[PDB]
Amino acid sequence: EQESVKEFLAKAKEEFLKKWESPSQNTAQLDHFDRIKTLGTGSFGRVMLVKHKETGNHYAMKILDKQKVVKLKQIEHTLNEKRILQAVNFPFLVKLEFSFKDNSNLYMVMEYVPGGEMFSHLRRIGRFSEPHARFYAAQIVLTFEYLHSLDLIYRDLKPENLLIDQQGYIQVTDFGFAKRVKGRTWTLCGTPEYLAPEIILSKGYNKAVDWWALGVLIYEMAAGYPPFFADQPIQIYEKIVSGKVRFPSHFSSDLKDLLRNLLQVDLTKRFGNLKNGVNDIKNHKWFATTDWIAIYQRKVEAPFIPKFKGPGDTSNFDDYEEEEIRVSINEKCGKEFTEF
Ligand SMILES: NC(=[NH2+])NCCC[C@@H](N)C(=O)O
Repeated sequence: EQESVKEFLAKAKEEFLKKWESPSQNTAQLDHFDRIKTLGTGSFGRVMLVKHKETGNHYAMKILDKQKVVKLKQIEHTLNEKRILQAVNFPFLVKLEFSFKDNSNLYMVMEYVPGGEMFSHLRRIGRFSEPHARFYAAQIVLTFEYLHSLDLIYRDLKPENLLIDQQGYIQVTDFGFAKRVKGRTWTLCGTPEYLAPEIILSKGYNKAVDWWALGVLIYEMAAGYPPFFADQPIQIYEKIVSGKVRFPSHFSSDLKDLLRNLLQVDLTKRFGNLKNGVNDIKNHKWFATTDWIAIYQRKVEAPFIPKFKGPGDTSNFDDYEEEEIRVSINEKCGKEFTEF
């Protein structure tokens, strides 16, 4: 690798480690914000569009219910998410602006990206052309090069987690499964269609799972559906571990070749996990037209710009029941979340 890349990544790691070792805490409070709209909801939390009452800036506020986090066994994961997000800095990662907790909830206040999820755009249009898929894939390749160099594994790549910004570039959101790992890790987590075989088979796994997931993502972007699909998870897992994948005839030969090397069941033979690391991907013929520096610098004109009216427009997000943000009179789960 060129010394310029080595020095970039060394500085990136220095800056990450300083924040990793001394995390920010308690940098706003709930009554600094007005609530606008629920943007998404899950088993233990929600994401809400909020507006800061003094600056007028809009943010996406992820709210996690402490009692549900404990019950759903996500304590370490929620601490990972916040500690990682407050320490990273890369063009294609959403910025954490504030964090805090109260008696009931944990809060992560991130930049609001009004263009919505890639998943919505993909499902609207059907499939992305190879140039369009490649533009997005290049951003993920660079983002994983950054994260992996910091000893971070992402573990939840999928179009739902890739927001499209005002310039048409990606912002990765949702660090709920991200973790700093030297060596191997063991937790069963992810999304069924995107799980690598070694996760399914309960092995000690490494950053190779992210490169597998990139193969799934590229396939899904270019086909419009994922490579391993079935009605129930166990049927999906059987397909994943089988070593078989079928490609649409419209895929280029170069795309198929790259995908066979990312969707390689044997992790010791998978692109991104060989001696040349990320460079086996960056140098693959499917990426021959990619100017990696221009992508990093956001100098490539994007395939499309989402339609939205301004920084508070919610049109690219869907509608959910609006529920209270209740804060108990009594502190819950204080010990578990001391470091947050
Ligand atoms: N494939 C993908 N990006 N995410 C999983 C989607 C599962 C289900 N909503 C569906 O098939 O619509």
